[PDB]
Amino acid sequence: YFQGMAKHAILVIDMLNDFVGEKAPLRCPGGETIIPDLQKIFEWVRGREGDDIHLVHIQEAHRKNDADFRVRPLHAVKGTWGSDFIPELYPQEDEYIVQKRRHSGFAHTDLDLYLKEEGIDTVVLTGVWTNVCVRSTATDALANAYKVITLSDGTASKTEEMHEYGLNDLSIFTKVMTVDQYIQAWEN
Amino acid sequence: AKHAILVIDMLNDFVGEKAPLRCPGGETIIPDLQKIFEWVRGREGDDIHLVHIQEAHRKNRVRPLHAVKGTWGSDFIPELYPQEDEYIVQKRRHSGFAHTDLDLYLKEEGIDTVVLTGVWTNVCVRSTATDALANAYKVITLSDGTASKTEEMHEYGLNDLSIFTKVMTVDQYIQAWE
Amino acid sequence: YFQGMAKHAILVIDMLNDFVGEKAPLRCPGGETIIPDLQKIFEWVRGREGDDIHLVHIQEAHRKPLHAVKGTWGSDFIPELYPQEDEYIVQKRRHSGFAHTDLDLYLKEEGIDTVVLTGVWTNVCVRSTATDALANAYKVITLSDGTASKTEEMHEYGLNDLSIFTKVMTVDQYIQAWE
Ligand SMILES: [N+]
Ligand SMILES: [N+]
Ligand SMILES: [N+]
Ligand code: NA
Ligand code: NA
Repeated sequence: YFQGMAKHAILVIDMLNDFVGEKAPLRCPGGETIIPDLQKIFEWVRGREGDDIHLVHIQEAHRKNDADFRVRPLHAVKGTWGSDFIPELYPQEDEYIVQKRRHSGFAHTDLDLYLKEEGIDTVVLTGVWTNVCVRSTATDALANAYKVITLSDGTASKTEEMHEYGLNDLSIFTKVMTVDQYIQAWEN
Repeated sequence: AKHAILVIDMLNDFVGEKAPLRCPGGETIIPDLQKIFEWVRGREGDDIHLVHIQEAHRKNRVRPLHAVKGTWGSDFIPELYPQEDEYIVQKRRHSGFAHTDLDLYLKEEGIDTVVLTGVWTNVCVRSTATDALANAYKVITLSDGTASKTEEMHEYGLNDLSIFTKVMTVDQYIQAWE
Repeated sequence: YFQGMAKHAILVIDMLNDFVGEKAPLRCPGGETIIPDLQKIFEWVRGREGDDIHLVHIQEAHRKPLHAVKGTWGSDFIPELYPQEDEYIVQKRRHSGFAHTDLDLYLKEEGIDTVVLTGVWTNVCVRSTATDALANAYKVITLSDGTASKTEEMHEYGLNDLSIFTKVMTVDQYIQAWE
């Protein structure tokens, strides 16, 4: 996990205008709570010498569909504000961005390809919701022969109950650790 | 309307008293699945297919946490054994879809809905369900057709599945085909 | 193929500024020759009542050996064949329109059973898309005068390979079959 020529990708899953924040139209209540921890990890990674760690930003970007009775769908639509990353956790110029239309960051995307190209062996999961899109991305990373780390305080769900049971499922096949621990692990 | 019922990991390694990697829930559902098998097998026409999915890892001081290809542990339990017309998929990862020909079979057969049974609810069943949806299938989860290591896992497992899946009992599903 | 329940997608492969035109930096000489036929097809489809046929536009969009980088002018579709508002656009980083993209899903969602191929190069990116479409159990039509390659000889042998696994037709023939 940490030694050797280990190369890691931190995936940030759906920290978007639609979902995150008190005023969010599609608000996931858990998300606001993880922002400072995420900011902290962003700063640390950006600070770091070299690139043994990559930040990858994943956004739900559903296709615009005019053939719908409601004024807006209950998901983030591509090209909109809601789809866009929150200013607090906005991507920086060199950072890869992935758009997805299904739960997993992998599904029908170029994430696996990015990961292969960059020689990445471990994915580390952050974002919302821990029990849905986060877990799905993890399952998929595992299925694609990546190692997986879930950051327990880097993830959140609609409810604290969901988050905890999500962590439980994640613990079965991923390594679960806090943000501080992950950082300390690299300090070695 | 055409359906595929996916039966996931009802295998020697996993189900039964003497299974080495016992999932206790699996024994509980066997009668329900048996019901489903007979009903489908006896049904008129091919509106519903039975697809059997078996974990089959590669061989070879490693913790034996998975069913291995060609071993007894990998094989289906007799109670729920496949009949010759029924498609079988071996998988090396959690999902029935991952690195498999499952999607192609569903496309081939013009199946538009998948119905989920087997074990574990929150793991391999969930993963298969997520992939089906990702591939634009409609998804049904059979609540008394699925099980997990613990009842709590199953229960929260259903909770997640209910988010993007239609959850119903076995009788309701059969009943709904009338 | 044109039978009643059929829904079709026409895939337009790589008709981009970098590739098409006398002065394109990565010119494929063939590409300029098919522009009028494709325009005829675009007009016809856009014209048609109903939703039996979709136009899907596919662009190479490599990330930052000369190739078309995403977000550049060169990567953009030529004006002659520019996408209209409701027409799906797929960006790719490898030869096939399928590979690491959301094309299959789009096709799945819309209930399309057949893909019809256009664009360049016949023997490279077009063929690969065609091969993947078949692999994903779509029927495939190739349009012989709706496709082109760097050289005529390449185009011809590409059509030959394509004839092995696809139904090859002219643009006019394809339009007629829907009438
Ligand atoms: N979508
Ligand atoms: N395996
Ligand atoms: N690329
Ligand atoms: Na999953
Ligand atoms: Na090919």
